[PDB]
Amino acid sequence: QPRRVSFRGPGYDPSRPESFFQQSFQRLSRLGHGSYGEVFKVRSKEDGRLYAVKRSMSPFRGPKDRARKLAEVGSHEKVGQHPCCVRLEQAWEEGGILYLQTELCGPSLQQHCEAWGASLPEAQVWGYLRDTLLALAHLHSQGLVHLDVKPANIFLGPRGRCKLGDFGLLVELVQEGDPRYMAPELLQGSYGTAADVFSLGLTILEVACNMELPHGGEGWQQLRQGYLPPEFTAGLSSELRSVLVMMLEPDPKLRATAEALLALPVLRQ
Ligand SMILES: Cc1ccc(O)cc1-c1c(N)c(=O)[nH]c2cc(Cl)cnc12
Ligand SMILES: [Cl-]
Repeated sequence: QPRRVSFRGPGYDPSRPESFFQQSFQRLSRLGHGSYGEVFKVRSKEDGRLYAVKRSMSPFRGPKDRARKLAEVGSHEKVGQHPCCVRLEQAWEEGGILYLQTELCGPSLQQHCEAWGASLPEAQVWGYLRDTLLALAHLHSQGLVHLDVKPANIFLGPRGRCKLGDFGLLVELVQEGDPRYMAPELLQGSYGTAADVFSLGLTILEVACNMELPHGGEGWQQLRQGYLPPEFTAGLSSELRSVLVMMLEPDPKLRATAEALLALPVLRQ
């Protein structure tokens, strides 16, 4: 039977063998898949509304495997309702499989940039920067660190808005993060809310310049200093180059916070 998963303290007939997910949802399309599992766009058979549902691939190996997957629901609940964060509707487990039902969002910022095959227009980038900064400011005011800010985890909303999602790595002040967007202080085992600001800086640098970020090597080292590659950052404006330099400050003690960036004249919007 389905077990509701939470940390805040009709249609389904258990008589027949199909799982609750097959029984209560219309599989419209698969939005993504991987080692984690699958994500589907669904239409709920109870209200007709559209949602996105992510399910794990294989049953729980053990208690640690279960608590690891279930922690995403807890991390998602600690964030709470915010306009710039993907809203979790409900989560449950059945047959050792964990299901997460959220609101339906547009394509990810990674998909959006790949579809255009070029640098996003700078007015479009400022909106994505501000919206994700607002999301990080919401997380960081609660002592939460996302630790996986990247274009694949930023999802478009209507009229040029975007929302921050995938809170599976979120920690309250750790697993392996993406090295392309990793803040330098994480190498020494030092984490804080400043790590998300750096990852957002590399995220904006990727989408505004259409450059692939290095997984390692010297190019990875150069981005963790104060050095922007003049080959790719040539097209940026003065205001945008100024903001990225502050977000990419190597010293987390000196790196600007999300609240500080949002108070700047260009981002005060
Ligand atoms: C289902 C889900 C759960 C948690 C989360 O943090 C985000 C999503 C998600 C959405 N809410 C969405 O609209 N599209 C997606 C596309 C992919 Cl490939 C992956 N996850 C999602
Ligand atoms: Cl390296």
